[PDB]
Amino acid sequence: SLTEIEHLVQSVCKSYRETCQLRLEDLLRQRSNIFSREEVTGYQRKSMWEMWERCAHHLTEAIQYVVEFAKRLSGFMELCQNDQIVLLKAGAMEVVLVRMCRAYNADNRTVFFEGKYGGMELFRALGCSELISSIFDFSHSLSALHFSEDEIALYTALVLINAHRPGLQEKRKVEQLQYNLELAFHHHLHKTHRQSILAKLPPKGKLRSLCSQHVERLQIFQHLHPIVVQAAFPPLYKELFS
Ligand SMILES: O=C(O)c1ccc(OCc2c(-c3c(Cl)cccc3C(F)(F)F)noc2-c2cc[nH]c2)cc1F
Repeated sequence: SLTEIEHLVQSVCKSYRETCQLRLEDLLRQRSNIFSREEVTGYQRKSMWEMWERCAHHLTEAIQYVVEFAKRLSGFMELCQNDQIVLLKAGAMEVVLVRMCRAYNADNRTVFFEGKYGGMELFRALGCSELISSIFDFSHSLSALHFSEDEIALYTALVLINAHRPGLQEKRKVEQLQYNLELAFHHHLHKTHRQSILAKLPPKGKLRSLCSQHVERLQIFQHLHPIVVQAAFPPLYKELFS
């Protein structure tokens, strides 16, 4: 079923186009739009907890777009609800972190944040400099690959659809979706002469560890200073919030 695989590609890429938040062309064109030193100081002088509220709300929105991404993947809504939640709990923030590389400019080590590009020093008030450095470093590694939009879409589909996540109830059903996505990704890389990126993808455990550290810090902040969430997915919200 060759066209089936070429189908799944178009459908992962449609889901991705509909949920990617900002077009790559817009992110690239704005690269010259950089926060001034005056604007940087304004962010650095904000309360920890206001910077936390702003960042938490951008991240909640990013997670919701990833959930919509998964929901639009052919086969995902046919998984049982338990397995949908297991997969999204384990992988949605991993996908958010990967998606960040599109908004990262390796030339000056800046990220697109609230309308302009700024470096790590923008986030000083959060007092999380080690975690922020790890996020910038990771985006720097991914940015060297020059990910195309379909590569990010297919790669992040596989971040989510991982039959190894503990707690799955219909593991063979997740495996079938995983195998088809893997074939789609590998067929696409062969067609575009891009198989060389396979050896350059983040090693096993590196995205897991960064995401673990990230979510753990978000949980600490939410314990100290809870944000109000525009909750759209009750079964998933209930797994992350208490
Ligand atoms: O709309 C919803 O129903 C809905 C459900 C869950 C959700 O979870 C976000 C989330 C967060 C997070 C964020 Cl983004 C900001 C502040 C605090 C937290 C934390 F840590 F307290 F949970 N961290 O990890 C995840 C996650 C989700 C899937 N895997 C990981 C967000 C939603 F909008």
